[PDB]
Amino acid sequence: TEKLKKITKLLHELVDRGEIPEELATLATLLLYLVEKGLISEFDFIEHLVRLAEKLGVLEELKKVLEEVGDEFGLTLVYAISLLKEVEKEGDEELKEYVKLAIETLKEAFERKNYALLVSAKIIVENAEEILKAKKKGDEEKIKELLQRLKAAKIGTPLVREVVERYREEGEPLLDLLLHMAETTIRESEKLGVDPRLAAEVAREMVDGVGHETGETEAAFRVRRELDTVIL
Amino acid sequence: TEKLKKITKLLHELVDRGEIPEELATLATLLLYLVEKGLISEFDFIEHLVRLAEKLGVLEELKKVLEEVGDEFGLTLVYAISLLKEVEKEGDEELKEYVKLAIETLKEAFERKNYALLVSAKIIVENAEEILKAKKKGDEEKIKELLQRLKAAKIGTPLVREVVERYREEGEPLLDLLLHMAETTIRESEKLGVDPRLAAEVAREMVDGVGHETGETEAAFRVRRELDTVIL
Amino acid sequence: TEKLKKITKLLHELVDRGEIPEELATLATLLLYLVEKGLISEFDFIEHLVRLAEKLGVLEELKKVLEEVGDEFGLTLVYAISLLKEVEKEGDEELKEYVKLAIETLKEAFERKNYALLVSAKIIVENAEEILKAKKKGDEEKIKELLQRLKAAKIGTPLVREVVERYREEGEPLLDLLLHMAETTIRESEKLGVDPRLAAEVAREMVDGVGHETGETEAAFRVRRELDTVIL
Amino acid sequence: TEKLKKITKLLHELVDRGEIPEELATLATLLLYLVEKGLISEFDFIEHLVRLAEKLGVLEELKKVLEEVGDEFGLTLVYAISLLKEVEKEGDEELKEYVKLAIETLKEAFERKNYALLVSAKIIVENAEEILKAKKKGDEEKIKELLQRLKAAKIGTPLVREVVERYREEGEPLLDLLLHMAETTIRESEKLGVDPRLAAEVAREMVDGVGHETGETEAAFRVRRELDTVIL
Ligand SMILES: [Zn+2]
Ligand SMILES: [Zn+2]
Ligand SMILES: [Zn+2]
Ligand SMILES: [Zn+2]
Ligand SMILES: [Zn+2]
Ligand SMILES: [Zn+2]
Ligand SMILES: [Zn+2]
Ligand SMILES: [Zn+2]
Repeated sequence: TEKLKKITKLLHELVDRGEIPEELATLATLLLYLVEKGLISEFDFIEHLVRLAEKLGVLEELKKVLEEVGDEFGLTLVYAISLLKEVEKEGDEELKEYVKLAIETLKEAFERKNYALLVSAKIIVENAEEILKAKKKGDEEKIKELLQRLKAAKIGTPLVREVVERYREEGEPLLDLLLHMAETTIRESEKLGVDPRLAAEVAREMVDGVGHETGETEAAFRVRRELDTVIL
Repeated sequence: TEKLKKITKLLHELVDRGEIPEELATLATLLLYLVEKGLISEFDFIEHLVRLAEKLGVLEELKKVLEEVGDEFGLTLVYAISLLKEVEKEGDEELKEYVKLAIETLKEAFERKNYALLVSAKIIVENAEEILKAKKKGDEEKIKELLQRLKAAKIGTPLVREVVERYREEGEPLLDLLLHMAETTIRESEKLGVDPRLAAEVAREMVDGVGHETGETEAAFRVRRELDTVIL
Repeated sequence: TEKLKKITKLLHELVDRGEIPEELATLATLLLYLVEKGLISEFDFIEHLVRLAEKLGVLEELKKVLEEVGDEFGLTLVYAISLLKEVEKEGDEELKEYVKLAIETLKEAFERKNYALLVSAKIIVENAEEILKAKKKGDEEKIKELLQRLKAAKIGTPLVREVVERYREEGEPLLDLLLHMAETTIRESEKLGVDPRLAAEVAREMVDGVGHETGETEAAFRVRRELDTVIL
Repeated sequence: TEKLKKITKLLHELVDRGEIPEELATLATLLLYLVEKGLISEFDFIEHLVRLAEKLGVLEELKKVLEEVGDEFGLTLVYAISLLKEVEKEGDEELKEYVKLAIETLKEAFERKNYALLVSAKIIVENAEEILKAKKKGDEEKIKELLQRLKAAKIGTPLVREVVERYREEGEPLLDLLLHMAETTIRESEKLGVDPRLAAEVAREMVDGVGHETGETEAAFRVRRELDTVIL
């Protein structure tokens, strides 16, 4: 709960010298008590903080605080909420589904700080953000490529969740499950008309995330090398 | 943090039976959590309490609570804030500087409950209060005498801070440093045209404060006797 | 300080038999006392020596001395200073920034003889020197390629500094950090319009430097192989 | 020799960024070698530094360096040299003798860092400086008083030197020698027409200096009390 304590401290400091109003600091204090009292989760803390920041239009200061404390989960949640609000302003359904899946995966990661679902959600949100940028830019090829990447991410997310879950206790050989997950992702992605290229790089990023989360990167390195040979 | 807990308890009790409004009690609770969570200092607690009391015009009840709990640091801070507000209403610069120095010394004392800077700040604030009383009374001799006392206090405050700091770890003989500080205060005060009288009593009060803070009063007693011989 | 002692000895010998004047040898003696007295750093020694050599126009003899003693840090500093002077004569801003970054990295390396920042500074200075040669030659394609290499070096320099710092005490698996740094360098370099080619070779040289500095080249060898597969 | 090393370091730093010229730093280096080689004394070091500073008109920077390092002997020597130069410009013989005695006592103190002769020299130089200020001010009473103080200092200086020397090894009871020295100073001073007042305060300052140097201030405190009773 050190990140939450630092966030509360920095929000006080900010509210002490002008900047954000007092309501956000009071909410930070109450939620910091409730968490570590064992009555809510960090996801509810961050969600309430982001909702109040959006209500008061002070989200930039909250972003700066989350960068200063050095939190990736909360920052990704902030980006997800802002992107969802912007898409709701736009009103496009496929990005609605994409961001809802990203938020659900973010919540599941927040439950236990599982880095792989964090990687998946990060991929989804950054590709969606690039989609919105290209919407005003007007480069259709790039938006189609980003939709291909997002389809690959949607296909892979249950697969990476399952791979991590099985490796947790079942005891298989990570590299074998990593290779099977990557091949399944490629096959299912090409079953949707998407090249076996950019989906390959999506699977590569997710393999890197699995290696980081599982604490074993040599197997992730080997699967990365085989995928690099495959794209050739 | 027992004083803070008692202050919070008494503020509840007061807000329960009419008297002060609820906002002050809620702030007391939040700050009592933040302190003893290790995120702010007692100075911020008291400063916020006094600011809200001034905003709601209920400062007298806060004064009564601080007397009931038996706190001198908080009470001195309350007097300093009220005197600063009154002087700001008046608009006189020298008392502005005097009260700002008093508040800074009060903060430094609050950092570790250092009794000597508390004595210095108490001297400054009481002489300033007497100055404001004599302003409406109209006795110029007394106001000049109080300005002399305040100049002596300003000269002595860095000296007493340094004496306490050196005695803390360096290991000199308190009485020697006390005598040197008193003589330096007298010399610098008479360099500003002020008698070697009332400045002598200011140095005597500060020597008493140093003796109380350092836990050794026999050396303070001896320096008091030598200063009493000096004023003769 | 053996290199400094040898430099002082060789400068005496040179000044004994004509060649350089006496002022440089006297400065060498004084700075050799000050260093190893613990009052200045080797960077100040070399900087003063180079400044005097430039003032007296005897820089070639200092270069020969630095080659004879077998010092790479001092020689790179000499090249950096000469290149900065030549660019100041030319008056081009981007190479100004490039050489200033190179000099700052050289100072940081000199602080503890960190080989990786030495590699980065060497890359920057040699590409800048090639830029100046092509300026009078007049081959625009080569100058654009060298600017691409310098942009890659600028992007990578904080990354390599951070990788070395983290590996020093944090305890990660070098190869993983090396791969992440290389991929980040490639992505950021292609975000600036630069191919993923020559930037790949820049990252390869920096990976080799990291392997040399960290005392572990097998991981550097593996990352080199993966980057060689990537460029395919 | 830590003070000398710090002085040399700070002089380099100053000469590095403009300010003082290089000759002073080179002299500092050479003298810092000679001292701690065991070939000259700190008095020669400071005297050469002050002479060069006066020659180059950079004495203020040397004063700042000596304050930063925290040296009282060197600073007093600087004041003595500057005051001697100013008096030589004026051309008055009695202050010539006064400052020459002060400089000789300063050298004797520098020989072994004897604090009592430092106090005596400090008294002489500050009273002489006040004499020069009053010369342009034109207050004859003050100049006569300062001459009385200087006569008391001249009378007392051999006495304090002898008292310290005897207490060093002979083994008498300091307080007895302190009282005898003070009484002899008062008697000899009143034999020259000077009140038994300001000479009493001169003897009091010298007694304080003896107490500081000898490492025993309780006897100095007692003699101070008896002298305070005497002036009554
Ligand atoms: Zn606050
Ligand atoms: Zn299998
Ligand atoms: Zn109640
Ligand atoms: Zn003393
Ligand atoms: Zn020779
Ligand atoms: Zn990794
Ligand atoms: Zn230098
Ligand atoms: Zn006797």
